Amino acid sequence: AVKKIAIFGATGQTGLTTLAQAVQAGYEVTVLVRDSSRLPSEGPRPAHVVVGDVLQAADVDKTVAGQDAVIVLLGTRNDLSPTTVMSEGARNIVAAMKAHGVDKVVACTSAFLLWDPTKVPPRLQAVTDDHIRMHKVLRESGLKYVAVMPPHIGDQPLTGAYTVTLDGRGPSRVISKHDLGHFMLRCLTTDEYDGHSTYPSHQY
Ligand SMILES: NC(=O)c1ccc[n+]([C@@H]2O[C@H](COP(=O)([O-])OP(=O)(O)OC[C@H]3O[C@@H](n4cnc5c(N)ncnc54)[C@H](OP(=O)(O)O)[C@@H]3O)[C@@H](O)[C@H]2O)c1
Ligand SMILES: CCC1=C(C)C(=O)N/C1=C\C1=NC(=C\c2[nH]c(/C=C3\NC(=O)C(C)=C3CC)c(CCC(=O)O)c2C)/C(C)=C1CCC(=O)O
Repeated sequence: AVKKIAIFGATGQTGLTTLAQAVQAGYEVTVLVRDSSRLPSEGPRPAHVVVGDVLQAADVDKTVAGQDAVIVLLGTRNDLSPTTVMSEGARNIVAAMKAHGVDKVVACTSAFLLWDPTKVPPRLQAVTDDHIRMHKVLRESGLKYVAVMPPHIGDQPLTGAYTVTLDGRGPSRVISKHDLGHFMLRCLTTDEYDGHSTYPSHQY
């Protein structure tokens, strides 16, 4: 079973609660963060903190070494500019996984990669193009990859009661950040989504 995990993007909206949940659930968690002041003091704390950048291969390598699995919650916060941060980060993550024998990655992109790809709002198209490059990197890696493709990420409570479909259709177009993190952790204990795209959603 998975015991040790690396989380990328642990200081973001979904990352923070995924990290807290993972520690509370018993995982030994390593995070890569550019700025450690973005980690909280209260609540559950990661076992290991690497300060650095997902665009630096050595930093990623140090974070992936010795892990059982990797969670990817990289994003651009409010920046909608053309970008390759997520896909280049994923390239480094894949190389570090292969260098260290790690074979399980659960990574978040977005439901736009399931929905009609001509239905993306213009201001999200640049970020979505890099999600598509990241998804390609991970699908072509030869590793066990769960693609998590959520709809709008909300702040509703943790429920653990959301629905997961494989095609982008579901009870709603929202998932709470807490439920999304819960689902990323669920993917560590089953192979049933390996090689699949998944759509978590719930009516809150
Ligand atoms: N918002 C929505 O409704 C929605 C819906 C579906 C999919 N998504 C996608 O879901 C994913 C998760 O979104 P989120 O809102 O939880 O993310 P977020 O709040 O944007 O957080 C992005 C995370 O990535 C880290 N990061 C960015 N650049 C990095 C770099 N060069 N090196 C290391 N770490 C870096 C950020 O670190 P810092 O703390 O250092 O900035 C932060 O931890 C994103 O890809 C987003 O596009 C969002
Ligand atoms: C109608 C409800 C709604 C809303 C008021 C939003 O802000 N997004 C949204 C719905 C969705 N956003 C999605 C993806 C998304 N949002 C986002 C963030 C921003 N939206 C913005 O306007 C700005 C500015 C953002 C950046 C700060 C992304 C890039 C993340 C990033 O780079 O920002 C991505 C990818 C997605 C699959 C949705 C369907 C779910 C549904 O309910 O249909």
